[PDB]
Amino acid sequence: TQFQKLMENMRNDIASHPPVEGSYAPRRGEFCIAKFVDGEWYRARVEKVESPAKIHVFYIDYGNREVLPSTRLGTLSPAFSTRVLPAQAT
Amino acid sequence: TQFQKLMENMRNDIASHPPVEGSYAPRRGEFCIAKFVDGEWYRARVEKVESPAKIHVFYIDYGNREVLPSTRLGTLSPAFSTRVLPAQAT
Repeated sequence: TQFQKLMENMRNDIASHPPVEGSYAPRRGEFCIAKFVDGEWYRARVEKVESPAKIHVFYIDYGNREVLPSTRLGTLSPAFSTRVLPAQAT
Repeated sequence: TQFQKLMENMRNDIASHPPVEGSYAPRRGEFCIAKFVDGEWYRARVEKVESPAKIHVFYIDYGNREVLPSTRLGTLSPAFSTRVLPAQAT
């Protein structure tokens, strides 16, 4: 699937240009990458900023949510944006 | 039955404080509540995290497994934990 292909490409790119701590600042409505409980990165969207340790995100390709620290968020590179592949949730 | 009484009390409590999307994050070996195909909540344990939409759980009072999204999982309140009544799988 296009989703599986984007995830392979994105995760290879992230492993090659690992997010730098503090570089990405979450803002409501922005797309980003989020590191899920499995240790893997996923495309996400920031929904609410409660605290630096508590950012509410939506995993745009999988349809679920998580509250996680800023440290587990990074910049979504334009190569893997929703301009390239729309959100795949459902 | 002890099981019947705990389920009633647990479900009444869940209804008073429904799980909030994103609040509970699944991790292997943790207990949680899981919403089965009958629309009812059951005690469960996380066995494997495949993706945000695919969490492998074991229904600890019934002995079956299901793969379900994070949205259908919630925190198991201490009042209904295995410290209160052990896993009842037959």
